[PDB]
Amino acid sequence: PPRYVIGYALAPKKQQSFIQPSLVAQAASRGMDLVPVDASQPLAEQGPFHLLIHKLYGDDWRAQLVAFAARHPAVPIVDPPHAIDRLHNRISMLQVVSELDHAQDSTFGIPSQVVVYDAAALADFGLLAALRFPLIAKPLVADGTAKSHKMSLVYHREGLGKLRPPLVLQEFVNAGGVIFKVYVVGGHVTCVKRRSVVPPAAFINQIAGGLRRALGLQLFNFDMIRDVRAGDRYLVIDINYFPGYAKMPGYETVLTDFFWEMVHK
Amino acid sequence: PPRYVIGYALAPKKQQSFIQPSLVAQAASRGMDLVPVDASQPLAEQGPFHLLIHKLYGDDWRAQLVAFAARHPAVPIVDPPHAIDRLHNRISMLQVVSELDHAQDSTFGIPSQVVVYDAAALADFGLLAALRFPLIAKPLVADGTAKSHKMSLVYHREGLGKLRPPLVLQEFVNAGGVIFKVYVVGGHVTCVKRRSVVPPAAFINQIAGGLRRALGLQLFNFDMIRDVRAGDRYLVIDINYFPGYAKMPGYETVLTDFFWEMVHK
Ligand SMILES: [Cl-]
Ligand SMILES: [Cl-]
Repeated sequence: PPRYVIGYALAPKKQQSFIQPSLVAQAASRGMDLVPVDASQPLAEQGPFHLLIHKLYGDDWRAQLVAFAARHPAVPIVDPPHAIDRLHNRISMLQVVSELDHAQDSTFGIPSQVVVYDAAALADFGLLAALRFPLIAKPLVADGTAKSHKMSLVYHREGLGKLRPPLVLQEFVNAGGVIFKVYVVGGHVTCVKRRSVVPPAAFINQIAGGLRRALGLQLFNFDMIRDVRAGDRYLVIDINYFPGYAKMPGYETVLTDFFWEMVHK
Repeated sequence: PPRYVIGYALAPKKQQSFIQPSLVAQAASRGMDLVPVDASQPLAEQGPFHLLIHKLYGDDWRAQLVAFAARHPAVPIVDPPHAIDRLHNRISMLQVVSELDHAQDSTFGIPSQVVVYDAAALADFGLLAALRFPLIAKPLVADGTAKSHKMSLVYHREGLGKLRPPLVLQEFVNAGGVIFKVYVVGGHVTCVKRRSVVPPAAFINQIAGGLRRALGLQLFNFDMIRDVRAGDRYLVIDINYFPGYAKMPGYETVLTDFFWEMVHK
């Protein structure tokens, strides 16, 4: 029978966490060879691939991925670098979340955001003094490789001024102090609690489904909070591409099942 | 001597305004043939081009532009669809403006912004009631083809609620009521007043230069206001790709000189 190459272009820290012996074995056992993409050697040179999965951020990388995609159209890229660019600026990410609102008993919003570009505005922008604390403060442009590119919590206006713009802030007072981190692989969903009353599974699936159509992304997760004013309403606060699946257990089986689905696309 | 094809892929309304007999003649007179890209026929089929200029918005168009760019690397695209995607969401546009702050007597900022994604937030988001009027209210995602995608002015909170989210708001009280619309072609700058004390020409050029490096765009304009609190400080409030050059007079000469510069790149 035939064998399926899965190319993988990942940062070393991500290789260590994601490409684990248990993944490599299960995949190999089902006829799927996870093959590392030489970073020191153009993609178009590198061996034939039945699927390309990557999490690299460059105009350089982007360029090779586009060559390849026109060179090899039938070969799925997970995910296509167009789709991934939408999540890089923390305002654009929520724009794509806003696209599907058709999805019952529960409701989903995006929280309103404030973007502060310069230290001059952080001090002087009047609107900031009408903000409730705490605040989720994220830097505006993200990736997964640059350290500073994960969310943080601000209680005093003093603490806010000690931050490095550009940044995006949202209010965190309506959240009740709880965050659910939903993980998505194609049409599969996995969900986890976290402290800093669990949404109906059919609601999470509706949203996960929505985000997937809208995002055009196979591999992402999303954070939602309950709006505790109503007891039934939920907000999507973050969307990160290709998160730490290696955290949820049995990820190997989910990801191998997904790879199989992808190489019979 | 040799002749230079300039392909042009533009919406009909833009063709009418931009591709004028005076442009076609001057360009032809200098050996440069402006040739319309058949919208009903893939780019890769269409005749050889020494330069491609376009202002079309599609995943469809984007796809053909990328084929071409890998197919024909030495052929300049004005502008490359990566560079153009940065300006499409009105928060991402200011992120790219924030990149160069090295550019004396005068200073340039980005104004802080508020993004409201859902009607639910427009009504309920507390921070909005701490906003000064008037407001510049733009819809979040823009282009140049969809009508609703140009800025507007809000005086009452009533008027704000009658708007269609998603949208981005900035404060307009520090502006003194004046807007300068700077037009840029490669390394050339042209500037115009507008009512709704003129920045030093060396300041506008510094910014225009900065925006151009940062934006990676040959064809854009930017709106700046004076921050009237100081009498010397200026804010970049909008950046639109491939604006209405056909408005500034002698645009034909600027654009033909630029085309010549581009086909000797
Ligand atoms: Cl992982
Ligand atoms: Cl025009």
